[PDB]
Amino acid sequence: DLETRSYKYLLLSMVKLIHADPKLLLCNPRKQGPETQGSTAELITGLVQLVPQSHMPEIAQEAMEALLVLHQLDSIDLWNPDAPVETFWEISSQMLFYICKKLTSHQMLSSTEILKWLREILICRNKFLLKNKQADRSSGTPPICRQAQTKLEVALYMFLWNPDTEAVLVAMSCFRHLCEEADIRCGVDEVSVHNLLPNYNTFMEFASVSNMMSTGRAALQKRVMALLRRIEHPTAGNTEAWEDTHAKWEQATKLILNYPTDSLQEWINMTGFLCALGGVCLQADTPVSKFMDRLLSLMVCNHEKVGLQIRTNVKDLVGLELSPALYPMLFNKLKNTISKFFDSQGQVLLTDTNTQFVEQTIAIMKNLLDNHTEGSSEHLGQASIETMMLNLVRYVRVLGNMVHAIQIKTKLCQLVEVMMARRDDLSFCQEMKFRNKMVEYLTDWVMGTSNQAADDDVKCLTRDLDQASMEAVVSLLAGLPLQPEEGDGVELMEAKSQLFLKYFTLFMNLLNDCSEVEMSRRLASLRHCTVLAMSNLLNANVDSGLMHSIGLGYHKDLQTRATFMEVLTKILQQGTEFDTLAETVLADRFERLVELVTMMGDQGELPIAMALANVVPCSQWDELARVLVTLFDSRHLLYQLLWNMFSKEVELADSMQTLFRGNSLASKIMTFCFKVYGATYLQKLLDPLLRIVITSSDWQHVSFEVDPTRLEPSESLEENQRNLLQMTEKFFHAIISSSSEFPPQLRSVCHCLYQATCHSLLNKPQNSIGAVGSAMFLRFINPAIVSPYEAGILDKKPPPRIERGLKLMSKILQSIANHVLFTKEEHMRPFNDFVKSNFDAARRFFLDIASDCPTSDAVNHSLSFISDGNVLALHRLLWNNQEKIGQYLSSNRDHKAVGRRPFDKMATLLAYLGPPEHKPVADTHWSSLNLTSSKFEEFMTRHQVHEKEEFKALKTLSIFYQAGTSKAGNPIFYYVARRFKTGQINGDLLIYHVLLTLKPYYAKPYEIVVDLTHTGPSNRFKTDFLSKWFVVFPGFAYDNVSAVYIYNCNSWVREYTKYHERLLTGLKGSKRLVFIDCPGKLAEHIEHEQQKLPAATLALEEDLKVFHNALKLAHKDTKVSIKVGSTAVQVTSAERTKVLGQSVFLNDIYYASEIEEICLVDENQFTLTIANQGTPLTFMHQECEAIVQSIIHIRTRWELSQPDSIPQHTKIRPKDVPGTLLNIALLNLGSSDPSLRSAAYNLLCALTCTFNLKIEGQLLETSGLCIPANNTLFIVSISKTLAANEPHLTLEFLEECISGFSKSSIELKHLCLEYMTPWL
Amino acid sequence: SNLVRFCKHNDDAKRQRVTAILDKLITMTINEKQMYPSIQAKIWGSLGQITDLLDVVLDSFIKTSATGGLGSIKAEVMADTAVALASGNVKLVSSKVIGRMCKIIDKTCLSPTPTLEQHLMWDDIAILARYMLMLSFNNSLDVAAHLPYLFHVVTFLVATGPLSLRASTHGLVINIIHSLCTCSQLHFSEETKQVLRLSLTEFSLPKFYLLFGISKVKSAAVIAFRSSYRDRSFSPGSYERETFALTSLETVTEALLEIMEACMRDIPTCKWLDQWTELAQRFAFQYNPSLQPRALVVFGCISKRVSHGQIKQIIRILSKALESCLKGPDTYNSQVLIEATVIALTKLQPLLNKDSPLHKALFWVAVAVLQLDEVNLYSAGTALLEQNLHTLDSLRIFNDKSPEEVFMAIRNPLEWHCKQMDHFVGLNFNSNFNFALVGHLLKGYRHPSPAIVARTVRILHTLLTLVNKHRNCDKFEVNTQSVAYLAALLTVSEEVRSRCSLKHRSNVLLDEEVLTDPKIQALLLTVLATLVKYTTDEFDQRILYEYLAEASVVFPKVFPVVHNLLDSKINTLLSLCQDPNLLNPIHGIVQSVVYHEESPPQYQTSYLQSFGFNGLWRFAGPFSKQTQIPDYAELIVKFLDALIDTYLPG
Ligand SMILES: CCCCCCCCCCCCCCCCCC(=O)O[C@@H](COC(=O)CCCCCCCCCCCCCCC)COP(=O)(O)OCCN
Ligand SMILES: [Zn+2]
Repeated sequence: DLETRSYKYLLLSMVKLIHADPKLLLCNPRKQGPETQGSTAELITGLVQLVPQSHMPEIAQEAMEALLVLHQLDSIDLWNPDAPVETFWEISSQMLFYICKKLTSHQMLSSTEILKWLREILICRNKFLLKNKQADRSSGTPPICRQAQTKLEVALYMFLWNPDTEAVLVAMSCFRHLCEEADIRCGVDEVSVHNLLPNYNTFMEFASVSNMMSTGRAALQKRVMALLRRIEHPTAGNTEAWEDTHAKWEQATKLILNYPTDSLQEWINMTGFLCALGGVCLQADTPVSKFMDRLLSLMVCNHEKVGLQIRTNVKDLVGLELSPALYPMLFNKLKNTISKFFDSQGQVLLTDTNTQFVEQTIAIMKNLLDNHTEGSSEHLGQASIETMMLNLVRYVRVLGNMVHAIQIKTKLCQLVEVMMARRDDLSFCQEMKFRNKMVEYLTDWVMGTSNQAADDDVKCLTRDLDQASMEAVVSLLAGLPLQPEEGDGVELMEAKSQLFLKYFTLFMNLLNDCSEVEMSRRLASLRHCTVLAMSNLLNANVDSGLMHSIGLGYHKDLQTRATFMEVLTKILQQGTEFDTLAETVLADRFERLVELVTMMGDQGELPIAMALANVVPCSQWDELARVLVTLFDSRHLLYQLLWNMFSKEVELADSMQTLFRGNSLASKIMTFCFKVYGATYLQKLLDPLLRIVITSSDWQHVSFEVDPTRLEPSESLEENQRNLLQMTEKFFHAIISSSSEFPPQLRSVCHCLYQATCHSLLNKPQNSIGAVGSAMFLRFINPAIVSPYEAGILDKKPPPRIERGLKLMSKILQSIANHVLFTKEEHMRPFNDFVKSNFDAARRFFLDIASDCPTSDAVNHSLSFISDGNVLALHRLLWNNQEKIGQYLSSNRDHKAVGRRPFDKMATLLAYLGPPEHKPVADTHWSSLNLTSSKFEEFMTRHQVHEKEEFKALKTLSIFYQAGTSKAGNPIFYYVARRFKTGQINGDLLIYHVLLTLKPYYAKPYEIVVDLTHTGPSNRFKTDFLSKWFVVFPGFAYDNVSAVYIYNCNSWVREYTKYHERLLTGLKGSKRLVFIDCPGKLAEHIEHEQQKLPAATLALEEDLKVFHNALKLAHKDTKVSIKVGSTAVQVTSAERTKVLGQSVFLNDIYYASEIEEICLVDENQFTLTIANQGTPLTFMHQECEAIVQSIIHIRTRWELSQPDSIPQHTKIRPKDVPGTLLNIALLNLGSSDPSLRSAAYNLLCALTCTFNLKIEGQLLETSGLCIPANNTLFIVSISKTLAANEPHLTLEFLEECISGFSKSSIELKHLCLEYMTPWL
Repeated sequence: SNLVRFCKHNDDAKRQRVTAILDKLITMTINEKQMYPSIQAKIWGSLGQITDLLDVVLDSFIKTSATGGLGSIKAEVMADTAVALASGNVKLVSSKVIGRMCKIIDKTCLSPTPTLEQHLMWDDIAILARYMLMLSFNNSLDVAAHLPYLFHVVTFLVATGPLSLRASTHGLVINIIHSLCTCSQLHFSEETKQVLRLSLTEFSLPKFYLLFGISKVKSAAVIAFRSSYRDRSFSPGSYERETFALTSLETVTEALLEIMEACMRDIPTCKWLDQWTELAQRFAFQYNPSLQPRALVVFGCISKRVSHGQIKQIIRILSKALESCLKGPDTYNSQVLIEATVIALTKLQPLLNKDSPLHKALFWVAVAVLQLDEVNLYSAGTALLEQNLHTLDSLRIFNDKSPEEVFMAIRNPLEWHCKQMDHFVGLNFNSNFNFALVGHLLKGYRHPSPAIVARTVRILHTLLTLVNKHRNCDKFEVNTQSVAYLAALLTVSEEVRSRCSLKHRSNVLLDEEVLTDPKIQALLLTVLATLVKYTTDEFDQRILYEYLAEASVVFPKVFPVVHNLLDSKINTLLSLCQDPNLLNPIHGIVQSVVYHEESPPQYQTSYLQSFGFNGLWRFAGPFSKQTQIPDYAELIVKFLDALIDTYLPG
């Protein structure tokens, strides 16, 4: 009994003796025997095994102090005087390896106490490393040092989720000592600090948060899980801490569930931790995939004991905490689980579990989409959320009616509203076909006056359900053209009008019930929404729904009438066609906007840009970067922006280079600059060299390897070394020579950095060029060389043996910039000789670019392009953040009144322009700056475009088909402009089809002929979709364009080119562009009997009578030759026109069926108005009736050909009814509601300018005018003057005036008499 | 259509008949609501085209409206009827409704009243205002000839009256600008028309809705007009009426002036600006407690020339306002005639002769106002001081002399009056100028408005850059002259804190090599104590206590004159403070006191009263809630009178 107790007392005393003096027991070392361990090692192992005992807490406490005295600098030498810097690391490292594995193994009572001692040991061993490195670097890193460095990290992560607050706070602090050791081992930051410890930058943040006030575990976990979400680079420590704690989590779950609060709180912490850091372990059956399924099988956890709390928390975490790198996997699993609810034949099955699982799937999606977090945007694009949403409504659709199921419907309606605020972030395969269906399904649930029939006030919630539904429908309809499902063939035009009438009546019926005479806030809000819904419906599609809406002019609600005219006013100001109407009206209207943004703040302050930077949320930093760079370049002030933006970042953080490579608003500016302009420069330069190494037989097969371990005996080392050096010279010489070809933009970019560092040096033999040269080369030139295939330079991935040479080439080249010889790199030391000569040469290349004038007074390019597309986004951005940007301006600028300073100017102008218009829909898939030919090909290949059955349709349409060969023998392709509709099909599938056909042959030179016969605005490419063609293709194929032939061009095409000139400037004066002025030329250059132009085009054949020397009377007269074809009329101009610097003759073609109007005003000249062409076409011929006779003959023949011409019309546009609108304006300009009159005056202003009406006074459109009530003589002088000057409107005006007489009241009836008489 | 002859029938009592006929027609319009659109076109539309008959017809409208009242149905309808009448002769009805407005206002002098709403003729103005509102649209008020007279009346109505009449004045302005853009008599170039359209937008921003006093109103038009104006009379309520601030009228009066100048560039030999000036100048120098304050803030904002004779009147209208305040119990009435005098002077100084003595004598008027302890006067007082220094620089008066030399030189002739003022206020300017001009500027930190706190900081910066430049000492050197301005900027300016750092963490404040005078180092400690007695902020107390702990050791002998100021607050901090950062400096103070306390005190607490500065700590206190004249202003009245006599003999 006491004998055992005696030993403990003796053992405790001995340990304290070592604490007092460690040299007493360290004298006369035994030294490590070849077959036995030494004496100092055996002593340490004895003390270590007492720390985690917990059977003898007093001894364990002392053992910590004893081992902490043997680590002081004084006592380190005594371990082994023979070699003090080799035995230490071996002994000390194994101590960490033993102890760390114990903490991870399981929880211990003193777990929070061993950690405080373990921190000190790290501090001590850092000190001994510092001095040893100082004295002699020679410091060794045996496998144990690596095998124990890992396990140290694996034991600092799994402590982050420990429940005790003190443990986690200490653990975060211990990351400093893990980083500070990195600097000692390698002074140079980039080489090792970001290579030995890849996630070095994030670790530094742990320290800052730890130095913060203590708070409950819930508050702390939020910051901890945030930091764990930014671990970008996988590492052995990360990839093993996730799995080690995954096993504990899985088994812990079984105990909680199987058993029929502290236990739960531990479970919650492990889950939150285990998700935020999931992204590292990413990359079929896998540990990560098994985590999700087990997670989803808990959202429906029905457990009487603790079921409620589990579901309440899994919803909270998966929503607000998941790592943005796991969204693409969450959706896929989520969609499949839903898909198995609809059995074959599409009948929903209600099991009361799926009901619970959909009610959760709605809450998870809402939180996930609602939160804007860093990096989320890049990942949302990959997945397609369409198919899941549609299936989701169907299940809720059949759920039935009850107090419970109504609440589910409510939230589902709220989700769709949040899902339409991120529509730009998400990706849609078919937006139109999807957004229409949701409108179809949702309108069903809107039922008014159903709570009175139900006779239960408990179901007042139905008022909320109707209130919620409209809010969703309003967001959906913003910019949505209607499209009917092609269940039957009833003609497209007639189907849409029928569809429009279906919705308009629905809203109108709902509108009458909301009348107050027939809760006031409820009706006030609901009525307000139901009117905004109609406004969005009309704007998108006026042609098919303007007639159905005219009845709103005389509505019974004066408020409703007021709104209708406001929306009606906007339509007139917009242009029915392109009309160069934004080129004039929008260009001038938004001209001032850039001047405000480009406000040259004194001494380069630029308050608008600088202020806009900080205030804008980080999510849109992508959009903000592109807009600023593009805009300032147009103004020739790019240098100014860079100096201001970089200076704050560089001066703020002396580590200038490091931050720029890091993620931030300033950083992203560089990325855009290099990528947008660099791409062309790199590919043009590197490409010729790549052919030589990859394909030339002279190079044949050789290994660019000098690794003795991998060195193959077959090849001589000398041969490889000399060849690799010779190849490097080829690349190096090319880079230095091509100094001129450097784009101006980067030249300016380098200068600003040069001035920044040079100014940075002044305040602080470092060479500014040295840092610049290494920086530019490392981030711009180096990446392309290593992997040209990914950059898109090379179609096919280089063979691995060729790949190795490029990799080694980069290292040699990079060393030249730093003027660093090969240290501990004997592998490449023989090459060190070569770099010596080229050190001076590299300097010259850097200086030339860095020698550009700080102010480019001499270097000038006054391009001053309009940049129409960019401006719209800029105005859109300002409107959203109008308030918040003001607050930033408000804080400063007190020295001078802001009346002449940004905030005053911003508010005035921004209000003046009014709200921005809604964005149009997107035909193409979601795409971002990070796009290249390799990326596009992989994405489409992974998609199953082959069997879509819409890809197949392109084959039938015969668009871009290969046709035989040419005189030179090159294959020919024919692209048909007619066959492509603007939006009816996704625009990416067209590119994939074209790319697929050209892939086999585009390597060799090829000739392409494009047929633009009968081109119209219907078949067109938008600005955004057009840009992809320049980038999607690999790029080397562009050079293989042997020749281009254009046939049957028309004026409309020329007009398009003028508007999109900037993008097509590259093709300006293009040698490859050859224009077929007449049919008799193409057959000569092309192989006759091989050309396969469209049969329909040839069917016209231009084989009818020619009325030579007909003159097109217009603003300018151009001789036009008219051919009256059998089925159409072709107008061929006889005067050459300049298109892209090449002369050509335009040949407009008018199909006979399209000839609605044929008026022969006189034998000298005839009138030919055509559908939606505005002013008719007038020409002069000596015998007009001879021509018109045939045209009437042609049209009359078609009338017989067509099945039913009598059914037509029932379609109108604002230009068609000048009279009708004039009536409602005048009638409502005397109403009794003050607001209504103000709207009427504005409508009159926007109606007297579009149609160039002549009135006596001048009218200006504004808001807020206070008009007098007695407007009984003003509208009796406007009416009189118009009738005198514009009599032709009599028939239109008089008919409508009568129709409003009946609807108006007694008091207004007398007014109609007053201004009606002058017209008779 | 035949009453032309009868209206001037030799006053044979037949003229009395036509007015009965006209009065009968007016009653038909009020009752026959359904036939309204047809009566206006026939009866009034045609009857208003007889020039000779306009004068009598228009007169009858005013009488009918008068009886009903401001919101009565009868008066409301005649306003609409006037629109049709004016279509025939815009040039005659417009120039006759305006002529009555300008004459009613000019008769308010006979029986002055504290406010317009309390004047007897208030109703006559109110109804006449609605006529101008309706006639504003579509240029039925001839702007091309009456623009001067319309702005003149706009300024006297902004933000006065019931919420209906306040929304009307906003509508009136929005229509006058609109008529300018769409008038054919004037030929505005395409450059000018851009200016007008931007101004048209500004007045509809929520910034100006506050200035006119109709904030919390979504739209002005809706309130201005009432739909059921024929059936029932207006029903005003919520008699609570916001206040009006003479600084707001500056923004309005300067926004309008911008529009007028733009037009004057095109119209050759225009007379608008000279007609507007005369109207303002007539009310400026005439006693009317209801219009004089508003007519002075407008005279200064627009005038282009000022003479000695005019300046004497402005400074002697300030003399009488002070006298009235103390004599009678009506204070707020006459506390706005002073705040308006200072704002006027703030605008007219840079137009002076450039060599008059008054360019320098307006530095003691600014000082004499800060001594009255009122938030509104104090805010207006600094605005004069800030610009007075700015003006003198452009005239290069500080080239070879120091502020003390300049301002103290023009104070010698009337020193006898000044000396007594310094005795009571508890500050002296002869003993130490650079510290007396800083007690007055230490109260600014206690102002509620965060926009005046910035102004005082800027004022200190400019004074600092002027004393050093006289010595050519880098603008931040520490000397006897430039030490008061560094203690004041210590807690707000980073450059002063960094460039002058505490030794016991360039040069360090509290240097004993240069600060070797007991008097110049006794003041420097009360300034630091003063800033902490009233300040309440962790960052401010931290920095100021660290500089006091070091003061205990560097200046052991003079430190005990700062006990009573620190006595009360320190005692509480020791008991309850729980801040390691803020508790360290306090302990260092306690230890130093006991160590130094071993000999008779060289200087008692009353050492400052010996040479004048006994009231420095009181003058930096918070603004009194019980707003009252300090009652020693009886000397400021005598001081000002001597100033006029000495430099403006006549
Ligand atoms: C890059 C092409 C841009 C224009 C594309 C227009 C859209 C139709 C193109 C034809 C459809 C079939 C696929 C064609 C793929 C190959 C295009 C090609 O050869 O591109 C090169 C040559 O381009 C051409 O020859 C295109 C000539 C097209 C016809 C002339 C333009 C006006 C008429 C067509 C307008 C668009 C269609 C009708 C709607 C307005 C570009 O040379 P680069 O040096 O600029 O390369 C980029 C390096 N950074
Ligand atoms: Zn797709």
